[PDB]
Amino acid sequence: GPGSMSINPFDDDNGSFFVLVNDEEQHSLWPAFADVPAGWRVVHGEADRAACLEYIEEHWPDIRPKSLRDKLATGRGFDQ
Repeated sequence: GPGSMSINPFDDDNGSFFVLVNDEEQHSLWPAFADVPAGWRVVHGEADRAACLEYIEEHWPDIRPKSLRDKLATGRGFDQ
């Protein structure tokens, strides 16, 4: 798992917008209404426009190098 398997977030609540990378150095967005195809890595899942603004304004800080077996459970969503 390249790049983001586990992030070190200050708050983790609002997080950021959503970004899909790939082992082949590919990077784009992913269909939130579907499952991410194998070979890709989702570094950030869907979030609010606020989180969108955070991502774009930060223009991507860093990939947060933390490669692990698995940590990518579909649990991003507390109250909504």
